Amino acid sequence: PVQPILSSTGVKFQVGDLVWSKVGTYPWWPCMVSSDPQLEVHTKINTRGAREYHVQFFSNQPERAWVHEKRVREYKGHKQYEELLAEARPQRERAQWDIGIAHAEKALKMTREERIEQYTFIYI
Repeated sequence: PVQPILSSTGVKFQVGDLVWSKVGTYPWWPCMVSSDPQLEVHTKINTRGAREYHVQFFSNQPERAWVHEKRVREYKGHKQYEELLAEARPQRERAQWDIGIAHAEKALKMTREERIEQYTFIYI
């Protein structure tokens, strides 16, 4: 542990699109592109000029994050995970990933419009 402070583009995805997202130390997670409830945007540009996407996790958890374009890939099927692991977990986390994959595979059978109506997060 060393304190770092001691030293001191086209839109590819729309709301409802199925994606793979890499957030923190989580593995590639099945997600849906959605609009941020506060910002009312699904995509934005960094102070460095890079594109970012707001994604909601397929899980039993209401997980959401603003992910960099390099960590957002198209979801074509659950077997695509092996390709993502080739490019490069707790029991409770593996169970929520399996629940995620189960619903993402169901969402692939639906249209983008249908995915929004069934899986968009409830905000209060």
